[PDB]
Amino acid sequence: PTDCSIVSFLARLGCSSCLDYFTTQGLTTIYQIEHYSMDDLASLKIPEQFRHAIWKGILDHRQLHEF
Repeated sequence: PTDCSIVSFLARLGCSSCLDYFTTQGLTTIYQIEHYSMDDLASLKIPEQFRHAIWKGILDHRQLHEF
């Protein structure tokens, strides 16, 4: 089943270790992080080095599809 949730997005960026933090927070969809910024992502317990890695892939997703 093709889905746009956060799980598939992390694989695309060669990442799959920060998914657990999203699960324990109640966030399981890319739509939940569409407007979140780098500073807002910090509250999610993710290190700062991962704020630019995950956030960067989210910007490109917007360019491909028009909201």
